Formats: sequence, C-alpha cells, structure tokens
Amino acid sequence: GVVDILKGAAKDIAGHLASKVM
Repeated sequence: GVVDILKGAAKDIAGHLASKVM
C-alpha cells in the first residue's frame, strides 16, 4: 500500500515535534 508509506512519512515528523512539547 503506497498510502501506508505517505501516512508514515508524514506522521514520522509529528513524532519529533511531539518530543519537543514532551
């Protein structure tokens, strides 16, 4: 599934941003 990738690459970023506020 190609979407699965795009869905990860995108959220893969929110992970780092979450660390900043966390």
